[PDB]
Amino acid sequence: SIPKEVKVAIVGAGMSGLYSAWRLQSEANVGDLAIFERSDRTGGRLDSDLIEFKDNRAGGSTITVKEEQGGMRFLFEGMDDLMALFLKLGLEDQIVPFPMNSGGNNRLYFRGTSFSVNDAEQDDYHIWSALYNLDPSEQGVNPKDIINVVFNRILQVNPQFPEVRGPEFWQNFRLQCQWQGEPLYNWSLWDLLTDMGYSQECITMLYRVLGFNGTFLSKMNAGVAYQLLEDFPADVEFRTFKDGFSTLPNALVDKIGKDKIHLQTSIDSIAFDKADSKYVLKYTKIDQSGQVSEGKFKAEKVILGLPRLALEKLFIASDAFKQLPKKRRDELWDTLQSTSNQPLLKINLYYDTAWWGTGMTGRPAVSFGPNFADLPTGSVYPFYALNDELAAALMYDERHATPNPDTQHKLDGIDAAKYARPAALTIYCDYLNINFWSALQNKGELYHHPHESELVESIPSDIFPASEAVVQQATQFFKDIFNTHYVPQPTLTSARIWEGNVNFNVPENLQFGFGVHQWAIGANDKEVIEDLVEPLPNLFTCGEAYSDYQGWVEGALRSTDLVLQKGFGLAPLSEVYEQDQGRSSSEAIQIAYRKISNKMIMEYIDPNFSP
Amino acid sequence: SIPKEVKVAIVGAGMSGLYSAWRLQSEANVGDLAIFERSDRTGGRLDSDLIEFKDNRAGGSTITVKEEQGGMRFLFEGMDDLMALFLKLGLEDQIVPFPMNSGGNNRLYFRGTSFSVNDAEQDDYHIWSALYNLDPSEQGVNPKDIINVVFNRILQVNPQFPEVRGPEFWQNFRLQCQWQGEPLYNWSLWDLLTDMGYSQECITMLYRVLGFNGTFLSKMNAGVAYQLLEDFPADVEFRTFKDGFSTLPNALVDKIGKDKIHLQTSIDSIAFDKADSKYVLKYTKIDQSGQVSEGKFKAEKVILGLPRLALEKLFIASDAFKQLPKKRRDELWDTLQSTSNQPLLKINLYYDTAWWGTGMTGRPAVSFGPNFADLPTGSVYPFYALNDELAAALMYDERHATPNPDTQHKLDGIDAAKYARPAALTIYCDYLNINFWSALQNKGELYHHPHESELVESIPSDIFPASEAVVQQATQFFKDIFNTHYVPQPTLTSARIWEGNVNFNVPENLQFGFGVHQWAIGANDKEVIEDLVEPLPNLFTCGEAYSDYQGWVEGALRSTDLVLQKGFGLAPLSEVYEQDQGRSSSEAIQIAYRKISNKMIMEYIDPNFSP
Ligand SMILES: Cc1cc2nc3c(=O)[nH]c(=O)nc-3n(C[C@H](O)[C@H](O)[C@H](O)COP(=O)(O)OP(=O)(O)OC[C@H]3O[C@@H](n4cnc5c(N)ncnc54)[C@H](O)[C@@H]3O)c2cc1C
Ligand SMILES: Cc1cc2nc3c(=O)[nH]c(=O)nc-3n(C[C@H](O)[C@H](O)[C@H](O)COP(=O)(O)OP(=O)(O)OC[C@H]3O[C@@H](n4cnc5c(N)ncnc54)[C@H](O)[C@@H]3O)c2cc1C
Ligand SMILES: NC(=O)CC[C@H](N)C(=O)O
Ligand SMILES: NC(=O)CC[C@H](N)C(=O)O
Repeated sequence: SIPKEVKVAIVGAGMSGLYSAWRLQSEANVGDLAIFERSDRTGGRLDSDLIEFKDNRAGGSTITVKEEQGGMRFLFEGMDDLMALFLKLGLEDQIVPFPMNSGGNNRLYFRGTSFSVNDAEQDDYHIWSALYNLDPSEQGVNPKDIINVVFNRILQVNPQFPEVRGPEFWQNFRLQCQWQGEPLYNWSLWDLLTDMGYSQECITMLYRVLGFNGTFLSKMNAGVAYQLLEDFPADVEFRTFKDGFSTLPNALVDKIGKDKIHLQTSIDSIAFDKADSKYVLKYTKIDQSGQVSEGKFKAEKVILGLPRLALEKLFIASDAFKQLPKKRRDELWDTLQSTSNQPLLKINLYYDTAWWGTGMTGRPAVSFGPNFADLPTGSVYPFYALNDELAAALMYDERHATPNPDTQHKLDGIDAAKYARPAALTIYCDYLNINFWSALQNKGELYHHPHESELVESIPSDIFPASEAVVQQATQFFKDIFNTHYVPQPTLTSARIWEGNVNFNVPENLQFGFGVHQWAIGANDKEVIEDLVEPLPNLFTCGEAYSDYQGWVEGALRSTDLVLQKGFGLAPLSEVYEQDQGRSSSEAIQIAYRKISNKMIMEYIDPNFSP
Repeated sequence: SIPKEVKVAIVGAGMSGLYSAWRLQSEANVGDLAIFERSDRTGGRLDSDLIEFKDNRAGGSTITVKEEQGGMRFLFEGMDDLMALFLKLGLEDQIVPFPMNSGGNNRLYFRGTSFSVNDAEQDDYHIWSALYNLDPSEQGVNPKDIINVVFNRILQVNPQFPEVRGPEFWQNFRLQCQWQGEPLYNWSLWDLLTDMGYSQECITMLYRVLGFNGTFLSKMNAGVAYQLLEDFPADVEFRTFKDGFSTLPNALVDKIGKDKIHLQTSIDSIAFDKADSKYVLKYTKIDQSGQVSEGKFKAEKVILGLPRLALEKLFIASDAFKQLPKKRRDELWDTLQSTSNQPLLKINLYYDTAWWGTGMTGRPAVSFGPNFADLPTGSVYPFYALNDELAAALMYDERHATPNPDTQHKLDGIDAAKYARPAALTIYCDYLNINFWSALQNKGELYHHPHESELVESIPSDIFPASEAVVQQATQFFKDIFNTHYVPQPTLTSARIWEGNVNFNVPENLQFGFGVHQWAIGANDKEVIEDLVEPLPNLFTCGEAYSDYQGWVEGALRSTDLVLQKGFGLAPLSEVYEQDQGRSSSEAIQIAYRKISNKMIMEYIDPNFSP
C-alpha cells in the first residue's frame, strides 16, 4: 500500500534517507513523508550479520558472531554529526573497541614472502629493501612513513594553508594546496609521487602495503586520496557497535516506523506536474507473493539519498530532467561525473574456532587489525564471537596502562580464550583486486558446509554464499598469509561485491551500488557539493557519494545536513546538539565511553583500576 | 548540405562504415547512401601521421616520418577479408615489413632493472628467478613460454575440440574448451592461472612482461584473452603500409567520394516513422565557420558501424529503441554489455635523430619491436624516417637468409644509417597503465619545442601535443629503459588516449572511443554477434567491438560482412575474392609481396639474390 501524495518523498533507505526522515519527523514536525527502497532491506552500505552458531563445545546453547558486509568502524573525533546521532539515539551504551593491531604480530605477505609486522621493523626495515628494488632515499624507513613525510612536505610548501583535522581541513587541503603550481585535486597520487622522484618500485610497495590501491591507480585525485590515507594513523582508537553498525539504521527505523518505509519499491523516474506543482514519481513494487506492480504518486518535495550510479539512472529516465535546457542538463550530467566510483568487496568466512592463534600456528598469535598482502586478498581482518570479558580486555588495552602481573596474566587467558570460540575473517579489498574475485564468485557452484543446519539455525536474509571457487582460492592465500599448512573449511560464507551494476539480468538480492566514492581529478568539490543540494526546485540530493567526507557515514550525514538546511531550515545536527547540551558531541561521547569502559574494566579486568 | 532521404544511412566513418559504403556502391549498385561522421576526420581507430621534417643535415629539403596514433600492423594469414580488401584496392604495392625484434637487443625493464632480451636468456633465464619470487616449476623457463605451455595443456584436456588458426578456431576455443568443467569464457585468465596453481609472483611477471596487462586484470574472459596472447608468436612477420594504415581508409574515401561523407555530423538519435516506414535520424552538424546546426532526415536502411560506447549513447536517446517492449529493450541493452571496453593509448615522441643506437648509448643498438617494462610505459616501439633502402634491408631480413660478408656488411651500414635520420618512439600501453598518463596529459601546459616551425612545416590536424608533464616523465622512463643518461627533448609530440568519454565539457577533437574491446565473462558471443546484425528491422550494427576478431581491422570487416550478408545478400569479401580470382586472398597477397620484396632486395641489398 503506497500513499497518494506525501509532503516529502525519500528515495533510498540507506543512512542518508533514514537520517533525513528522522530529523524531519523530530525536528520539523513533517510526518507526511515516506521512504521508498528498491531492496528488501534497509540501511544501504551498512550491513551487519549476527550468526547464532550452535554451541557444540563439550560442555541447545548458542554463540553469536557479529560480522560486517559493509561499514564497520568509526571515530569519536571528526564525526561530530555521527556522534550526536549516536548520543540522541541512545546508542552509546553499545559502543565497543575496534582494535587495529596485535602488538606487531599482524601478518604481511609481499612478493611471495610471509612475515609479521615486527619482522618488517628488523634491521632498519631491511625486508622492504630486499623485496623491493628501492632507491637509496627510500630504504631503511617504514613504508607508511613515506606517505607521512610526503604529507609533511606538501604542508611545508603551502604555508598559506589545526588540532582536529576534519572535513574542512581536507577540503581546503585538496582545493588550496598545490605542488609545482598545480593544486592537489588536479593531481593523481601516482603522478604526484613520481613527480616527487619516487621509484616505481617504491610506489608499488606503497599501494600494495596499504591494502587499498585505489588511492593510486583509480581516477581519484591526490588530495582526496590523502584524506583517506591519513585517516588510519598508528594510534587510531576505532570503535564499533557490539551488534554491528546495523545498530544505527535499525535504531533509526524503530524511530521512523516501518509504515513510512516501502521496501522492494524502486523509484523508476520522476516528472513534474506543472499544474498542481508536484513531482510525479514512477515506481515498481514487488508484493509479498512476488508479483510485481507499477504505480505512481506525487510529492511536494523529493529527497534522493542516492550514490552516483543510482542518480545517473534516474537522471536518464526522468522527464523532470530530460525536459531541462540543453546547457543545464549537460552541465548537471557533467557534474554527476565528478566523483569517482570505488569498487569494494568483503567476503566473510566463519569458522567454528579460530586457527590463527599460536595454538594452531605455532607462531605468535594474530588478534586484531588488517593483515595486508599484495595477493588479491588486499587485507584480512579477524572477527571474534561476541564476549563481554573480551571487550573489557580490549577496553583495558585502549588505555595504554601497565598491567601488574596478575592483570597481565588474566589478559593472557582472555587473549587466548577467544581462539576456542567461533570467529571469522574478512577479505576487504578494492580497485585492482576486485576482478579476481568477481569472476571467481560468479563461476561454479556455491559453497555450503555439509550439515549446515546442525550449526547455524537461522541464516540471515542478506547472506549470499561465497562460490566454491572463492573459498578454494581464499583458503590457499590464507595458508600463504598466516604461514601455516592448516586452514580448515569455513562453516559459513558470505560474499558481497560493492560494484554498481547496469545489467537487468541480475536479481535484486545481488544488485549493490559502488562501495565508496572519491573526488575525481579536476573536480572543484566546493562547487559540486553546493550545486547538488537543490539542483531542481524542491528536488534534493544528499549522501556519501558527493560529501566532504567520502567513505564514511559522517559523509552521508553532512551531505544530508545541507539538504535539511537549504530545504527545511535545520542547522547541522552537531550544532543542534551543542546548543541543546552545552557542549560538543565529541566531548559528550568521550565522557560517556570513558565511564562504561571504566566500569567494564573494574568488572572483568582489574577490580582495582584507577583511570 | 545533407540529403532529404537516402536508401542507406551510414553512421560512423571508421573502417566499418567506409567498407560498407564501398561494398554496397560497388557490389550492390546502391549509390543513394551517405556516411555521417561526428569527428573532423575519417577512419576511426586507424590514424597515421606523416611529418615532413626540415632536412637540417649539413648537406629546403624534407624527410618524412610515418607514425601511428592507432592501428599499425596486420598479417597475411587469418585476415583474408582484409587481404582481399588490399588486393581489390590495389594497395599491396605499398606493403612494407613491420619487424618485431632486434636480434635480442630489445630492451626490458622490470622491478627497477634494465636489461636486454639476450640478457634474459642467460643462465637458464636466471634473471626472472632473481626479480620474481617464482615457484620452482616456474623458474628456468622463458615467461612467454608459460602462456604457451598453458595453451597446450588447455588443448590437451579438450580433445573434443588446424594449420591456420583464424576466428573460427578462436570462437570455438573459448566457447567449447573448458577447464575444471567450466568453459573458458566463464573464466578470467587471472583466475585460470591461479586455479592452475601458478604463483601470484609468476602471474604479475606474465602481465608485466607481456606489456598489455588487460588480458589478466580487466573483466575480459580467458578465452578471448588467449586469442590476443597467441597472436604474437616469435616468428611473426607483421607488415604495415609505408605511409601508414591510413592508406586504407583514404583509399576507401577516394573510391566512395567525399560528397557522400558528412564530417562534423554527429547522429544524435533515431526514430521510426510508422507511416512511410523510414527511420528518422536526428543529428547535429558544425559548418566550416564553426556555427552549429540541428537537422533530421530519413533512410530506409540504417547502418551503425559504432563501438559499444557509441551504441549505448544512441540506444539511450532514440525513440526507435525506447518504444521497444520492456523485455526486448532490456535484453538488448544487456547484450550491449557483453563486450568489455579496453582502454588503450599511444603517445608519440619524435626526435630529429635517434638516440638509442649504439652510437648514442654505447650499448647494443635497439632497432625494432616492443621494449617492454613494468613502468607505466608498458611497451615502447621505435619508428624511423621513411627510406627505401631500409625497407629493402628489412625485406631481406624477413627471409632468414645467410648473407655473405659483402651483403652482411652493407646491411650493417644500413642498420646504422637510420639513427642519423629522424625517428620516433611510441608508448603503447593498456588497462592498468592508462590512468597514470591520463592525469599527466590533462595537467599543466602542453609541450612545444621552441622554434617549432623551423622544423616541421605543416603539423597534421589530428595531432594533439603531449602535455609538458607527459614528456617529463616519459623522458625519465626512457633513460631507465634504454639504460642511458642521455635522452634529449622531442622535436614533436602527440598524445591520444583511446578511452571513451561521457563528458560534454570535452572538445570534439579530444573525444575518442575505447581503443579495443574483448568479450566479457559469461558472454556467449555466437548469440551476441548474430543478435546484433539486424537487431531492429532494417537497422544494422557492425564493427570491431562485437566481432570474431576483436582488436584488429579484420574484426570490423567480418562483422560488417554479416550486415552486408543479411541485409543486402553479399557473401564474404574473401569468398567473393576467391570466386573472382581462382585462389584465396592469402595466396594472392603472398605471391604479390614476394615479387616486390624479391625486386626491392636485388635493387638495394644483394643484386645477386635468388629466393
Ligand atoms: C565495504 C564498505 C565498508 C565501509 N566501512 C565503513 C566504515 O568502517 N566506516 C564508515 O564510517 N563508513 C564506512 N563505509 C561507508 C558507509 O557504508 C556509507 O558511507 C553509507 O552507509 C552510505 O550512505 P548513503 O545513504 O549515502 O548510501 P547508501 O547506504 O548506499 O544508500 C543508498 C540506498 O538507496 C537505495 N536505492 C538506490 N536506488 C534506488 C531507487 N531507484 N529507488 C529506491 N531506493 C534506491 C539503495 O538500495 C540503498 O539502500 C563503508 C562502505 C563500504 C562499501
Ligand atoms: C591503439 C590501437 C592500435 C590498434 N592497432 C591495430 C593493429 O596493429 N592492427 C589491427 O588490425 N587493428 C588495430 N587496431 C584496431 C583497429 O583500429 C580497429 O579494429 C578498427 O579501426 C575499428 O573499426 P570500427 O569502424 O569498428 O571502429 P572505429 O574505427 O572506431 O569507427 C567508429 C567511428 O564512428 C564515429 N562515430 C561514433 N559515434 C558517432 C555518431 N553518433 N555519429 C557519427 N559518427 C559517429 C567515430 O568518430 C569513428 O569515426 C588498433 C586499435 C587501437 C585503438
Ligand atoms: N576506501 C574507503 O574509503 C573505505 C573507508 C571505510 N570507512 C573503511 O573502513 O575501510
Ligand atoms: N590489445 C589489443 O587487442 C590490441 C591489438 C592491436 N592489433 C595491436 O597492434 O596492438
